[PDB]
Amino acid sequence: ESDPIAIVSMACRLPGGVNTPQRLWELLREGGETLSGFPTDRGWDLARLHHPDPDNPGTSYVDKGGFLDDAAGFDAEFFGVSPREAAAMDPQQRLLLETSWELVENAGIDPHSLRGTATGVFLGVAKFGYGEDTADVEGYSVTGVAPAVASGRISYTMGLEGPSISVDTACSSSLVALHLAVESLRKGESSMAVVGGAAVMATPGVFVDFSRQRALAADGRSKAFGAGADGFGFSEGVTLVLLERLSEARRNGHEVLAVVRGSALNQDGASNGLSAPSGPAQRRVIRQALESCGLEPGDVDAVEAHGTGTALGDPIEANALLDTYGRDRDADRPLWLGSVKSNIGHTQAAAGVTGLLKVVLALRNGELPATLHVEEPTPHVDWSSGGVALLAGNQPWRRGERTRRAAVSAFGISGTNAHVIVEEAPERTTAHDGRPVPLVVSARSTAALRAQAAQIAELLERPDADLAGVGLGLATTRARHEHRAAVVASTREEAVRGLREIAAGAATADAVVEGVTEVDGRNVVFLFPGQGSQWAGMGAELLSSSPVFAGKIRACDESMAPMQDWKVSDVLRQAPGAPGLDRVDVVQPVLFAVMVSLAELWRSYGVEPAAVVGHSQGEIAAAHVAGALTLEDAAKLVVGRSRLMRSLSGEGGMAAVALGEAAVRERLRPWQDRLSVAAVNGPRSVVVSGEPGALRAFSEDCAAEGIRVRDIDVDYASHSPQIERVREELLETTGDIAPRPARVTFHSTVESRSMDGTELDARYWYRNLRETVRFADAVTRLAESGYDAFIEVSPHPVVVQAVEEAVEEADGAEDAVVVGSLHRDGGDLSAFLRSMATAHVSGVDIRWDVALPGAAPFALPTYPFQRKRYWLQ
Amino acid sequence: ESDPIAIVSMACRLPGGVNTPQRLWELLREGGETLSGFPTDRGWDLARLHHPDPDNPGTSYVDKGGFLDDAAGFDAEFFGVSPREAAAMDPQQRLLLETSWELVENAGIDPHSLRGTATGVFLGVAKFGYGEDTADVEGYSVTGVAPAVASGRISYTMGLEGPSISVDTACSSSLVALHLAVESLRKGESSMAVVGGAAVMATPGVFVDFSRQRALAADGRSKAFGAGADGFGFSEGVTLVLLERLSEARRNGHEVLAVVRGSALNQDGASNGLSAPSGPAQRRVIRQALESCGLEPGDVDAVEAHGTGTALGDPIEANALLDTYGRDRDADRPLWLGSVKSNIGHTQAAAGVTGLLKVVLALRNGELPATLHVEEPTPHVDWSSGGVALLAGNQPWRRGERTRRAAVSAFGISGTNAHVIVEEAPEHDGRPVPLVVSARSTAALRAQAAQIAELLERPDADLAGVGLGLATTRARHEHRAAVVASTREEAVRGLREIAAGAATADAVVEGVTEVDGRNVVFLFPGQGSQWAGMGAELLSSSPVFAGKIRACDESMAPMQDWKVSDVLRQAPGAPGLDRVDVVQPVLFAVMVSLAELWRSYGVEPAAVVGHSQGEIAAAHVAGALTLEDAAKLVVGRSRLMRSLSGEGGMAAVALGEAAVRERLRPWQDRLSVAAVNGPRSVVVSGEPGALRAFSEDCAAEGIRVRDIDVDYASHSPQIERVREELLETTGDIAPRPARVTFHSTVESRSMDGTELDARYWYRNLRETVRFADAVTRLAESGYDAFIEVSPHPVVVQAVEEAVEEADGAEDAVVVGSLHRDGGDLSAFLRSMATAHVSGVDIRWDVALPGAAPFALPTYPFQRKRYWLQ
Ligand SMILES: [Cl-]
Ligand SMILES: [Cl-]
Repeated sequence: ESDPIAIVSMACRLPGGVNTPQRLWELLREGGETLSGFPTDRGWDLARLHHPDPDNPGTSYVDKGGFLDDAAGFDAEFFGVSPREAAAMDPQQRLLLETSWELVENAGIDPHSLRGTATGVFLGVAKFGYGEDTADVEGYSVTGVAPAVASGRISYTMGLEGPSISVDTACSSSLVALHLAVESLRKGESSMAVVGGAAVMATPGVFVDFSRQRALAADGRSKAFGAGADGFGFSEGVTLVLLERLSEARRNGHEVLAVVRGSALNQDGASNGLSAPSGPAQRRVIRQALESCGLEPGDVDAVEAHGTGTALGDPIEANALLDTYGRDRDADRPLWLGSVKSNIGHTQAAAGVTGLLKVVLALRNGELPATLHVEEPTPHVDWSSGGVALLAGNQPWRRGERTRRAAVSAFGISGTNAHVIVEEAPERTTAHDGRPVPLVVSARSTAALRAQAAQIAELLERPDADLAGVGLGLATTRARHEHRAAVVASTREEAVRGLREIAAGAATADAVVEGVTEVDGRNVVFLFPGQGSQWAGMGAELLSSSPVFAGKIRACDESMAPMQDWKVSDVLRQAPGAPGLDRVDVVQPVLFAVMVSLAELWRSYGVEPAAVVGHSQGEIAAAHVAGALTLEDAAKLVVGRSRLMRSLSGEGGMAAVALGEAAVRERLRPWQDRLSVAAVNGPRSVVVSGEPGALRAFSEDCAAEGIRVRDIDVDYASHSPQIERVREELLETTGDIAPRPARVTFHSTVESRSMDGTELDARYWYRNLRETVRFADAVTRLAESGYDAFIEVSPHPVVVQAVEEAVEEADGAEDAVVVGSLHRDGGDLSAFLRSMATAHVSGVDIRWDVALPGAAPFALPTYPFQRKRYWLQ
Repeated sequence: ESDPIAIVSMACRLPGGVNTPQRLWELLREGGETLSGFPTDRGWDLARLHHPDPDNPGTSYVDKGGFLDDAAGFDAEFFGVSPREAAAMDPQQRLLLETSWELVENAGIDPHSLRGTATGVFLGVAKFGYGEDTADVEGYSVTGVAPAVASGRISYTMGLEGPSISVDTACSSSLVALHLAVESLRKGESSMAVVGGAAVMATPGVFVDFSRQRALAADGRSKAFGAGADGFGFSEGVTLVLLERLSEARRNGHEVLAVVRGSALNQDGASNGLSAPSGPAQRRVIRQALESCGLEPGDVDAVEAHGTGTALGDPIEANALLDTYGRDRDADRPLWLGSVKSNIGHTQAAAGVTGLLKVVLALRNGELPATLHVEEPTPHVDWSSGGVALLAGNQPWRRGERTRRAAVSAFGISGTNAHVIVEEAPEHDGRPVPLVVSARSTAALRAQAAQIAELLERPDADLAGVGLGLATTRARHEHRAAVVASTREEAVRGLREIAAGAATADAVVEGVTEVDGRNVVFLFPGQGSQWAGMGAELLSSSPVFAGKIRACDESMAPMQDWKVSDVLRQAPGAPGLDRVDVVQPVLFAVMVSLAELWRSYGVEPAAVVGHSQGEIAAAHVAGALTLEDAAKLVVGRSRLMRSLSGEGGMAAVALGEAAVRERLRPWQDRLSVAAVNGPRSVVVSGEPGALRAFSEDCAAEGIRVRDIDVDYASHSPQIERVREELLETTGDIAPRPARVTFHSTVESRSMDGTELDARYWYRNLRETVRFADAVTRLAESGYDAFIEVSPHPVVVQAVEEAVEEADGAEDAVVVGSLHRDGGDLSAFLRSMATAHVSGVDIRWDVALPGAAPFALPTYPFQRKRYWLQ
């Protein structure tokens, strides 16, 4: 067995529009062909290129061949490559960047997740003369055509760290690569491998050279094992497979298309010419392939041959099959023989791995396609004698009792031979609907995002299969790029409706969020506001749709039970008998629970705060979330404090003033029954606190002068001298709370610095209660020191504006996110998912798979490349 | 750790005439350089090519580089290449053909012994634009530049049958190549592997290219880890090593130069820029090397750096070292660091294996050579405190205490990296010496002789060593020559003589053969070849000979008084060669012993043939008769001819048979025609009166009849008179199926051993020896080499004559074995030489017991210019 290697993904660019393994299966299955005239768009002097006489120098006797449809197109911004470098790059490299991205995308892996891993690269490639003719301080022009860079550049671009090797063994290049990668894998030197070949003809060089030799079919058809075998027909290809040991695919959960069971390489040495095949040599590689995995010939159902259609090489190839595979035999199980080159020509370095594509595609589509141009088999072989049988039609090849196996052989003109044995993979709607599902798309440009939304738009309306799978597939399975957009939708018509809006550049729409970011992650600050953000709705829908949130609400009710007789879930529910949100000593606990429970919900989706900050009593919640306070000590505090506030009802009062701290401070000098400056929240937002009669007189006092003062709905003057008289009951009710080390940076709005959780004494909480809360300064200092994403953890965003203000004016922060979490006519799961989208799109990562337990990833289309023509004269 | 891969051999073409590993060592020892002007034989437009401002399109600001001496020169006939295919071959491919040839020869292997073997070939190569505008029904101009054909062509021409892979990883291609080879060896997919790389710049392209980026050292000196590091300095090289697993190299007796302990490959990944080096990546590749072979950093003594002499790459490289090998280190045994490129430049695809060559030569010579251009080490590194110490001067590095280990690192511009750990290897005559030389042309034989004569003057020399190595270590080609010498002075005389292009001393023989193998006939003549002293020096010498002689002496012991041993040494009062009853048994015993000598040396007859009594040694040699039975016969019929003396005579007539018969009718007392030996060679036998008359009628028509020194008349009618006792005396013989074909000259047909009855032996004695038309018949059924196994050659020209009048051989060879005053082993060797030199193969090692093979020079290629214009 030993640890057998899986084919985990595939990708191609082949002649005729075949830019997808699916499109190649459709070609094989309709039994079609992709020959076409020489390309009109590569600069070739087509008038002078053609001449019927082989011996005529400098010309080709064939004007048919297999060519890629737009070999010059390339998305260069996508690959961080400039217009000039692109121009200088061989198409072989450009198509490999595209193909290898497709290939990983195809295997259901976010490409970015291979960054830094021992992923390796093994390629067949050679120069065709793209460099040559027309004469770079960056040396784009040596690096753009070097075969060694074709490997390298895939690694550099994708961040891979395994071996990257380019191999030239001619028309076996890609099977040799496969063989090297298995070993690399077999021995742990590579964890996955990208394996293949590229061949894109820059010049008609190969046509002219081989016309000299009379080596080309006149038709341009590669008639494998047919009576007309005429010569080669050359084609272009860029084909790739992704390999991983079977054990490792399972453990990561990657779908396995097939299994490389074994393979062999050899050389046929002293043949009848450097040029010519060797039948003994072929018999030998075949036999050594079978033995290297423990198989006997009988175990193999089909061979996808080298089959070039060369008058001399087909008989040699077939007889060698007849001498190995054909020896034993049920006269009712012959070895099925065909070749891709009949469909799509000879793709040179991409030849052998293209052999694989067909094989793996036959495996998974349960049948063997026909080979073409075989109305009559070549007369130089005994066919109906011995057991090798051309695939004149397509045959069933279905999962049954008998294991399915088939082999690929490839044999270059330098004489190095490969033969790989492929085996079917071992054998293989888990709940869904109702419920919100986030759809996030991204792309490296505006045009790409619009396209990316539109192809997902059209996927979802294919009623086939649906909502959360596309959701999960989008989240765990595509890279997250700079341009992001997100739809929260619970119904597929809803979703396409909003992807369309995105595709259409028509921006807005309610549950549709768009954004742009250059960080792929940030330093997150959770901000816990004071009272003011409460609504009678608050946590209801959440309690019934979210186990994590009801989790904490339930824990809080548990911690608070000895301190009161009403319970938060009951107030959140508005049950008959619910205390109502009028009395501070109900509000402040309820809010603590809510704020603290949301913080929890955020952490569910992997958002961990690097710091917290809190406004007034909000610091208690902040403090519990950094973990400086157990839930019981937090509750003790929040309840002790507010029960007192409720005793002080009528004794004092508070107001917001549309003015700066200093102006307010000159204004308050005639008083002391009202040295407020309770709170400073921004330049035009300052709270003032003290005896009613000095407040009324001071506030009225600037209705003259037209300075805005709004009164805050509160029955007491906190952060003022009118607080001094509850100090003892407080330090009493609440001493020997036991504060601990903070897991998270706690920046205090009272002390105006980071505070070890150990300093969060009962005396500190008194100070909180007693002193001006320095809210704008806190936020400002945090933005000065690098923090990037400011998230208000409340029922309604009361401090967002204040945050946008403090960030705005602070050195270097025109790249920062401020977000709330719930609003008044919009608390509930999808509202919250909307906040997270809003945070996501400006750079904060969320683990969306939490919103989708049970869901299974839908296979998605690949990146929407935004191509431009690159090509030199 | 257990059975890693031995490097058993080394080969190179580097700049400055550096065409031999030891010349490479000469260079590292003297701390020399190979910088030179741009070559004037490659068709570059030198006048326009060079210009000091980097910005200027089309040009280089550098005018110096490392280049080969004869990049265009190739011996195409040697490799079976047509002068057309050759002009069209990338120099990279031609040099790879030559250096791979040398590599195997450097190993002490006959490169023909690898034909049909699983030897694999793993090379770094890339296209430099050889054909790209000169401007061919054979495909020579396509196959001639294909990177894949540079490996494939090695396998095609040497009959090698393992994987042959071309690999382009840029600057690390060779080390990648190495890694892949080691894997294929470790898993038994190849038995041996040729590994290395090739780089030959056909066009100034790289120079124009890396000028435009100011990447080139102004100077062109690759100042690795130097203060004044300036950029690359490019060079050409072709460099190979021969790998194989320790255990195989021990089985075949291949000398192990060093050991590839451990090895790893990785990638920069997403670093600072596609062609930029990554420190983190260098750290990880080092640590994977160490961890995959069970070593720890402190177990390594030296590092052969990628050391390109770039201002930006060296500190990165050195800090990686300083971060893995130095970190912990003893103050006292720090890591020695140097780079071959200080010496010879960046040789590109070949850079890695060339570093590797450096490392091994350093292993063989017990020292680490100095790195150059380090008067002041770069200050961007911190040599100050700890582990890394630049090889400012040569350092001793000898076998002994700790195992010696060094690493070679290599880092391509494509970001693929390589770190490989190399460890040290584990723990006369007075007599004649045969020296065989061979080559593919006569010019080349003269050169090979020439170069071996030079070898043999070096005080030291060792005749038998050079002999042992010429014989067991080199292909045997078409043109062949041989000297049989007992001293150095005389060997040199002989070779010099072959190299002079004319003339023979007896000790020297030349030949041209198109076979490397013959179908041998052993011929066993009769009375005539006897000479006093015959066996002697050979008894005292050659025990194979003495043993059979002794074996004959037992056999004959119940049958006579005298020892055959005694007759050769001429013992006081020993029988003497004047009477048949001695002469016959002695010749039986000598011929039979000589036949065991030839077989000693691996010459096994495919048929034997006999003249009259020589059919008895024939029949024993073939296995039809035991030694006892054959002795009964030889003694049996010798004894009846002493009792027939003076009764008859015998005489050669120089006339054809038919006409001899036409003259024999009036005397049927000579049903002579005793023997027919050729067209003017017939033997007559009978009553002495009758013979006198016939002779006197002969003389008198001017027909020459001489008389034979014999007193009896075998094959005559007089013999009917003794048939009696012959059968009584000679029955009880048990013929026995023979291993080897017995072509009878009595009956003229291959015979079947078991027909060799007493009654057949009587016919032998009575009927006429049809010797000519026996040999002609053998010659026509495709037998090819005729060895007269006798002590003087008595049928050789009769056999020559018979062979020329037979369709088939323009080309047979006929040699004898000894001569009258050339008995002795060195006479016998020059006899085998003569036969060898025409295609009979000989196990010559047999002549040099206990010798030790001596390193030789490689094939002296006869090169012509090939270049496209
Ligand atoms: Cl066979
Ligand atoms: Cl590290």
